[PDB]
Amino acid sequence: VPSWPQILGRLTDNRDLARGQAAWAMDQIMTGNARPAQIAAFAVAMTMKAPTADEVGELAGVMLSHAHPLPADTVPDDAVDVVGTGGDGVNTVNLSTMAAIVVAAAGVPVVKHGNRAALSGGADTLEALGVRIDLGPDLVARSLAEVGIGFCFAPRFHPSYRHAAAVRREIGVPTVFNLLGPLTNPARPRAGLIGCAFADLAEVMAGVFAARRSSVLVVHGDDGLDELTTTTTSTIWRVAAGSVDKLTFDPAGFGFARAQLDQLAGGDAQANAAAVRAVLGGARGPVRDAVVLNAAGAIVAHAGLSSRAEWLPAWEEGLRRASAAIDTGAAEQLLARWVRFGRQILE
Amino acid sequence: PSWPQILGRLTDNRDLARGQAAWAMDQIMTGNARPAQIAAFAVAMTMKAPTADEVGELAGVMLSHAHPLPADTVPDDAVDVVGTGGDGVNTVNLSTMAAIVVAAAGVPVVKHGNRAASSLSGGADTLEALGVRIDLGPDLVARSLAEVGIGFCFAPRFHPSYRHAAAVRREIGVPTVFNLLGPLTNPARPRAGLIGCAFADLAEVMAGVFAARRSSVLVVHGDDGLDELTTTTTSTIWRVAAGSVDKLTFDPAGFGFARAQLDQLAGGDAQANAAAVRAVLGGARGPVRDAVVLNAAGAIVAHAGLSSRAEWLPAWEEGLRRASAAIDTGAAEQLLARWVRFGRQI
Ligand SMILES: O=P(O)(O)OC[C@H]1O[C@H](OP(=O)(O)OP(=O)(O)O)[C@H](O)[C@@H]1O
Ligand SMILES: O=P(O)(O)OC[C@H]1O[C@H](OP(=O)(O)OP(=O)(O)O)[C@H](O)[C@@H]1O
Ligand SMILES: Nc1c(F)cccc1C(=O)O
Ligand SMILES: Nc1c(F)cccc1C(=O)O
Ligand SMILES: [Mg+2]
Ligand SMILES: [Mg+2]
Ligand SMILES: [Mg+2]
Ligand SMILES: [Mg+2]
Repeated sequence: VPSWPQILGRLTDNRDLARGQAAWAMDQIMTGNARPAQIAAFAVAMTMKAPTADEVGELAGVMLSHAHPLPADTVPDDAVDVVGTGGDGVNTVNLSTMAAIVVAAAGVPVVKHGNRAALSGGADTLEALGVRIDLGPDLVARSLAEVGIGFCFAPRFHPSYRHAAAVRREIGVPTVFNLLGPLTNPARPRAGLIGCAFADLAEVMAGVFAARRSSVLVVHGDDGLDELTTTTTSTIWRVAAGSVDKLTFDPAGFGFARAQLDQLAGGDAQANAAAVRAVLGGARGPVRDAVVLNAAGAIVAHAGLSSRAEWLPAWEEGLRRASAAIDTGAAEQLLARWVRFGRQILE
Repeated sequence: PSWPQILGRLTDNRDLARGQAAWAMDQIMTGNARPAQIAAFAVAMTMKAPTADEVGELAGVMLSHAHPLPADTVPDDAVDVVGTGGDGVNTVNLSTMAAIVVAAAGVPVVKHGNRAASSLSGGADTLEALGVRIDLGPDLVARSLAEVGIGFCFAPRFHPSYRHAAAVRREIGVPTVFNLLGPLTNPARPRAGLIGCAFADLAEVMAGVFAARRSSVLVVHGDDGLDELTTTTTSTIWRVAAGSVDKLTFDPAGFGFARAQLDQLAGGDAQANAAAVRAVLGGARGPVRDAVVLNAAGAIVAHAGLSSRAEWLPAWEEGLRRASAAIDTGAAEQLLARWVRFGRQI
């Protein structure tokens, strides 16, 4: 007998939902049948109760069922995502976006799910670099084939999420909905480096990826970043073979100096675009270090699709590959090809 | 102050800073809060567990927007008999019947009330079915009180600015902190009350709110879940007076009441619950009468806590004698007839 009073009452009683209940709520939300008050009540109550992997998997699966897919056979079986929840409140340079370009230039297909900022988000910085972010399925697929990277603009691919997105903006507070972006990449890559700004939810995210048998590293810098940080240690939930394994990660062990958080600070889209250019041009410093680290992490997750290689050697090769992709010019070249691809669409 | 700040604080499981609940409630009451913001606030405050101070801000803000009764029309010793509802049992209208009995005993009653939310017939629905006019404005409620000894303030008529919150309450269905506010926002502001709370955890908070007012109240929760003094088992009573609270366990067997079953108090539609009122006021004996008498006496005890040095036990004994006598002498039946007549001569 599924209804808002039943489901909200259950959450306010601090109980886990029965199977199917989160799915019912999400189909109400995605069909436009949930009133803004019902959407908001649900988002908040799920959050304060503490969502489970099963519940979030129901939310994400329903949401994915409403998303526009890419055309059949256009996403390589070994594509990776590099993306985070955002909401770390630190306003850094676009680490996930830089790492994605490096990863793709290392020869790993990247299909990025992303969006604007909620100063300058991945999407905004890409636009300032000349990249066309609002392409439909056919052209993302083409971009992926021809350039080795594509970008799925969330509003383009998840039109039915617009009711939920407006509630999110109205209430402001982070909720369980902040987890859905990384879990609803419409290209469904099976590997990724996934940042989570909320330490208490990284494990849940990992659990959802583990139920899908994805090869993923869910990461949270112990300084609060939804990225692998160089300012201190990070916690990594390693997902492979459908099991989650919690780990502490210290970059110092690979020879990385401790950086300060303000060394990674970003600005507007133009500032962040120049930061991307600096790093791809091979400039040394904390930003490159951070990009290389996150790129290596994605490469490590990609490796887990076809092996269970030892952790430390996987990382060493990951960092080497990331570093080479920059220093051979491959990463700077890939960004140029990507811009060129978007400019060809007109004719 | 902002919604992101206040909501973040609540989702972090922190009590709000002084003034923040008031800011939120005033946004809600002025129509400046989006329905999503109203719902988030209501749910987050509920799951955090509201404090007495926070609820006092909510109710106090809500009262600042209400229509008052005209000056000098509510006696100093008027009493309310009302609860949160939401007890899920769909009993007969015990508070409403108790209110009639209390007025018939000679205690001024200004009842706050509203239609049913989850039950089949709320107090207002039942009063309407009895022929009492529930839709009177401040002036005529004050007249009812002077001329009949009882008045009824219908929440939608006295709290028009609460309409945005009320609608969100309906849309989400789940009980929230807002369900506490009815009993705390009687627009006539009576200083005494028998106030039922269906939520064991929140009764204490409601008592706290009354403690900070100039009030003599019994906040009551039946240990079977009723938002009334129950006859099926003990009740917890938060006795409020002089700015403090005395929590105690109350057992009506001490006054010779037989233990009843919950099903014996079950109500039906407005016509059914109206028939139950007429039966009780006509002298019919049984579990329902017993519960009405018990709650009427509770109200009379709260009233005595205003200007009477009577101690707890003697007060109860007197309250029970008065409540029973109001029924048996026909006074309560007569008062209801008078209340209906009053309404028809307008
Ligand atoms: O505005 P916020 O809520 O803080 O989120 C900042 C960014 O983090 C996420 O992107 P992603 O990880 O793809 O991009 P980035 O790390 O390259 O910025 C999100 O889609 C935003 O672009
Ligand atoms: O439908 P529910 O949410 O359970 O509410 C039942 C009733 O409880 C409250 O009234 P009150 O204590 O005045 O009425 P009573 O005579 O029914 O006790 C409320 O105003 C409802 O009328
Ligand atoms: N942010 C959005 C999204 F992620 C999906 C669909 C719509 C929106 C939106 O802001 O309208
Ligand atoms: N229940 C209401 C109330 F208590 C105040 C204002 C409006 C309503 C309503 O039911 O719409
Ligand atoms: Mg990121
Ligand atoms: Mg980030
Ligand atoms: Mg009642
Ligand atoms: Mg009741």
